[PDB]
Amino acid sequence: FQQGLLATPVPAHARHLFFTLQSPEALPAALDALLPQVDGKQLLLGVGAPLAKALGREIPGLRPFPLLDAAVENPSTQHALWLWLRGDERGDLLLRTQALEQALAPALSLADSVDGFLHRGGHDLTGYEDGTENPTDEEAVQAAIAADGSSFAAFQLWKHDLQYFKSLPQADQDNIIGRRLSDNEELDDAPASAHVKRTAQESFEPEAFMVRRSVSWADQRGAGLAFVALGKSFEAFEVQLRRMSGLEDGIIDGLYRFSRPLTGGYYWCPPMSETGVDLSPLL
Amino acid sequence: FQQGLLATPVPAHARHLFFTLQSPEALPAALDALLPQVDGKQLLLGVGAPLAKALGREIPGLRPFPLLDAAVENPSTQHALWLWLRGDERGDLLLRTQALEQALAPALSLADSVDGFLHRGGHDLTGYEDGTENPTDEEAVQAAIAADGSSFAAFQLWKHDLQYFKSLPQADQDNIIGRRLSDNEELDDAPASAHVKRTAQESFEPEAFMVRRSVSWADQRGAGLAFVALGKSFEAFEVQLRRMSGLEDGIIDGLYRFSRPLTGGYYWCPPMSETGVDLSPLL
Amino acid sequence: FQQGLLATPVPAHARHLFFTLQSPEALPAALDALLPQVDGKQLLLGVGAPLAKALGREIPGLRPFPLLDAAVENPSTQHALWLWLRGDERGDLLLRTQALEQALAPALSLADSVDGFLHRGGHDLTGYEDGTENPTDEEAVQAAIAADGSSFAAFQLWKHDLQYFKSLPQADQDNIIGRRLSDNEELDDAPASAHVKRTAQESFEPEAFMVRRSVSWADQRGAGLAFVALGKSFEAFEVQLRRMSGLEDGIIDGLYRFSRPLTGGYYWCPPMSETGVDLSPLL
Amino acid sequence: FQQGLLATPVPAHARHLFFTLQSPEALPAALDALLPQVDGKQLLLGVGAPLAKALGREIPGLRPFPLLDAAVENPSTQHALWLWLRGDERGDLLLRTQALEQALAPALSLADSVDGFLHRGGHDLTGYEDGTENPTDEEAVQAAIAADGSSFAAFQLWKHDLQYFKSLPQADQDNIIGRRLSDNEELDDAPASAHVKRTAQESFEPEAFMVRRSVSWADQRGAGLAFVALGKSFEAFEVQLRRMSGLEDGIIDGLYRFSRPLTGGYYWCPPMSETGVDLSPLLR
Ligand code: HEM
Ligand code: HEM
Ligand code: HEM
Ligand code: HEM
Repeated sequence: FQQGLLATPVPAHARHLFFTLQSPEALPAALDALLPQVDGKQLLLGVGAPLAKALGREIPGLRPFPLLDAAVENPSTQHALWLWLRGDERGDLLLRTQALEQALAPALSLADSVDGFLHRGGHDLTGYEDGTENPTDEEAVQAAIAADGSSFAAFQLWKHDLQYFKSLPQADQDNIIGRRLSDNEELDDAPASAHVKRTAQESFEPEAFMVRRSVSWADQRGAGLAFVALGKSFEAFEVQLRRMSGLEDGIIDGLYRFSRPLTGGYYWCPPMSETGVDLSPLL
Repeated sequence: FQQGLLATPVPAHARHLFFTLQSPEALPAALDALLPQVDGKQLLLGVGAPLAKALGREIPGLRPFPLLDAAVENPSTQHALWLWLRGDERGDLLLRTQALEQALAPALSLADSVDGFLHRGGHDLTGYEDGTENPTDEEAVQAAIAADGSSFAAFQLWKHDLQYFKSLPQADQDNIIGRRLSDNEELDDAPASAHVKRTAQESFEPEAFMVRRSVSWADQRGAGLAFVALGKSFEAFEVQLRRMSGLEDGIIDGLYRFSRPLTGGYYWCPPMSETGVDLSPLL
Repeated sequence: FQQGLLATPVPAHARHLFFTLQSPEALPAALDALLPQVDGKQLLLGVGAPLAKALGREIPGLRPFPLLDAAVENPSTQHALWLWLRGDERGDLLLRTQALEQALAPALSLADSVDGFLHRGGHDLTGYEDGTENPTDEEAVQAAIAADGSSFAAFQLWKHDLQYFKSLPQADQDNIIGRRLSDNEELDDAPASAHVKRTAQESFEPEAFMVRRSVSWADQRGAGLAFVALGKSFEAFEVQLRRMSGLEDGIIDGLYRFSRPLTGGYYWCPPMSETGVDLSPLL
Repeated sequence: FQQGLLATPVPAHARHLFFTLQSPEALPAALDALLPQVDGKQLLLGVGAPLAKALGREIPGLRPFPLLDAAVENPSTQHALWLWLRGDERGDLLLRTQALEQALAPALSLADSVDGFLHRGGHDLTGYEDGTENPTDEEAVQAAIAADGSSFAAFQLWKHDLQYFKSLPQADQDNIIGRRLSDNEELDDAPASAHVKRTAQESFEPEAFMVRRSVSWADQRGAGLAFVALGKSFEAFEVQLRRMSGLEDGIIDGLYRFSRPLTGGYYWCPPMSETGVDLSPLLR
């Protein structure tokens, strides 16, 4: 039906690969080696708008990452293919990507990769628990999985300024997130710019529910959160990001005081059949 | 009334700085230290759409880097401020950026920087001369400078695959560029995908003339061309990139066979007064 | 009373920090904040030869990493202080280093750091199990712990060429290691250049036994093995490396066909008292 | 009969390459393509001790970068081969290195590279002029060129903390260098830890003269000085570094307050013959 992008216990490590279609004529050999490996559990697949446009196919609901003319920076770095590796072994995830690069040889070239890890049981490097208000069980299926079993994922690589965020008094940190670090209690007196106040899923006229599967990351670029939002469409994520960016009321999310996204991508996660991944509407 | 963006001898070195508005309340102290240094000759200034939106001001013609839903990737990495340092001394430009970072420290944080150099007298790292068909003297002023003396610049950091491009036969390299490497003579029988055929300035519905001030670059990200396009508006550059991306006729520029842009930005270069740079429209 | 550097189950992640003594006048304040944190289990401490020289103290058995005039490269990158972080949470080790850098900010500066992880249950990224012939229980204490509670540690960051090593036939890989990858069986007819043949602990005039606590690593520098050898002295490690380098018989270890060390350091791990780590001899 | 290691006008840019001998069996094919390109002016060659050790040859005066048991850190990062590219075009030097990697492909692999540039006319990024007391003309030949026309070069990649050093008062900066930044006047009352006082070439019982051809550098590792010291032997440089490290009198050079070396290498620059560079002592 769907890919296992909602599996309850999240593995300790993840690796997100992003490929650019450098040689579209050599695409058939790449798909012959990739598709038998896409089980939706240890290796998940996402199709970008450039890949659909290059093959002359239109995927309903698929479009590139939007362009927000706001006072904050939300870059659009749309790629052709997104590979999401999951597993408890960090080195195993590293060796699979090296094999995936060779198997995808001339058609697709690696444009970006993220060595992600689950901090604690699902906490940001700032210490705050993330995933408290994520839909669970069937309501996660209703909010993240479309009718045909497919999902629409948005990815953003947020870079944290941990030194500055920890320089603030604890009351300033809690007012930025909207939750108390000591006990994860929601602050009902937080300013409207608080992240929890900006992204309250029930505070939108169409309820902007979504399933978030974010993990932490750290390399030469710094450290932060690899944000992943899964939805039955992109409308949930996009209406949240527009309000965080101040495009609705003029109030900008407090996250931008210490963190900014480095990348931005929209990807269509194809449905699963009983005999593997179903990429038919494209293939 | 314009910044010296057309100076006849291009200095041997350039340095392009891109800043993110991290703390908008501390902007006045940043502007007090920055504006006395903007002479338009050794330090040029460009205003991004995020900076205009944060101050609640609308500059006619200023908008973020566009989002092209094409089969090739032209990322949109719009920042708030662009500082363009020019000079013959590479170390002098480096020490000036360190002073500029410290002086703009809390309001603006450095998001990206490019150590550019003029290869030979104005050649791309592939060996082809770039700037052959650039307008000069008064025709350059009409194509790059608006009525109020301001200019609208588009920036792209292209990453070259020099090993692959030099692996091609010399006839294939000339057909990708559209010009003969041996004598810079235009190949009149090159395919429609040739770069010169894609960007023929006289072949556009309104003549899409522009002044290009590109330089080479090389660091840990690789090597390529720091593309800078100056126009009286963004319509010249944008109609060129849309045709290069196959959005007009379906034919994609041959440059994408060996090079792809890593960044994309639109910036408004304010006019010059007799008493320094004129930012009044935005104060 | 030794530091817990021999605990049988190795945590999933490690972090090796290396500091240079930039400001000796601020050293006492740095030690006042650091030494209460050295428990020898989650945070272990190693003293380098430069630190002993700066305080005018001589530690018996402490000397810098040697200089091997061989046909292979074993660089000597001796630092003043070594901090060895252990834990199952990769992000916890990251946030600890940020706090350790700030607390040691003026006296000691971070010269190098390694984000290490235990691959599978203790395998190299090439797939071979490492630690098969490591002494255990009392034999580990006899080989790694001196008469006092102290130990002498050697550190090397080996960079692997996994693409080249995996390109070789499996029989060629096994002849380099000296063991069969399929079943970890020792090859009794492997060439003398095999690693196991070069480092056979029982083949030295005094038996050169040692406890190895190496982990894998991967960052912008590549990927490989963070080699850690603990001994009652440096004579065990040093006599192994000289034979691996061909300084004994002229035969060079097969490891240098696909791997090379990037760093090299000798560090004295002080004993533990009931009141924390015991730096008496150095005061 | 020597490589153009003393040419008076230094080109605006340099690129120092360092190679590791990964596959000795493909070394003859690598040397066949490299040696005809070494003219000693735009491309200079330096032989490391591992390369001589791999060929079973002993070069008199060639040894790895030394091991200094001092209170400061001078790492020894000895490589097999050193290629020193010089030229006024930064991009030309980049394209020649990519071709050199392919020409040296399986035998030698690039271990480290430095994109160097001549700051101002010969100034450090701190602003101080470097090369003031460098020997010139024939006295440079006497100090840097051996009898057989060969030279022994020492290389160090120093990383500067410009933010910290420039935060200090100018009197503190001048006391570290031993010279006044405002007019390059030598401070005759500077502390013994001053760099000029530590490295005073006439203050050694055998005069430790050497020709320095350093350039600035800046990349992801930071910024500083790519230090290159040329001598008729390594004894000049080595006795200077021992004093800077406090191994002679216990006084450490003030440079270590804001800068530290990241690499260290000894390289033998072979003489030039009528038919190019002369590696005979290595290739009979
Ligand atoms: C650096 C980036 C981010 C960080 C550190 C972060 C952190 C957090 C934390 C700690 C919570 C509270 C725990 C929870 O309910 O999950 C939260 C909630 C939430 N966040 Fe984020 N977040 C980030 C980015 C985003 C983005 C880009 C979006 C949407 C475009 C988003 C949407 C949400 C939503 C919908 C909730 C649940 C709010 C509710 O219904 O109570 N987050 N986030
Ligand atoms: C890797 C990136 C690029 C390279 C290597 C490159 C190189 C060149 C070269 C060698 C020429 C021929 C010499 C000349 O007439 O100037 C040329 C022409 C030109 N290019 Fe580019 N260019 C690049 C990107 C771009 C982009 C992104 C645009 C526009 C969006 C552009 C617009 C033009 C124009 C307008 C001309 C002049 C065509 C004419 O009127 O004859 N270039 N370029
Ligand atoms: C890239 C670097 C290295 C790798 C990948 C590596 C890997 C291995 C492997 C696979 C084994 C066989 C399994 C075992 O008995 O533990 C082994 C054994 C051993 N290694 Fe290493 N090793 C490396 C470096 C070194 C160095 C530099 C030394 C000493 C200077 C060393 C000392 C030993 C010893 C003493 C043994 C046990 C040999 C025996 O008694 O059978 N290793 N290593
Ligand atoms: C960060 C590293 C270094 C910097 C910034 C630096 C800079 C300078 C400066 C500004 C001078 C004075 C001007 C001149 O006479 O050229 C100087 C002199 C000198 N330096 Fe350095 N230098 C560095 C490293 C070294 C090292 C490592 C050595 C030797 C091991 C050395 C050897 C010398 C000598 C011999 C002199 C001439 C002293 C005299 O006779 O007056 N330098 N250097």
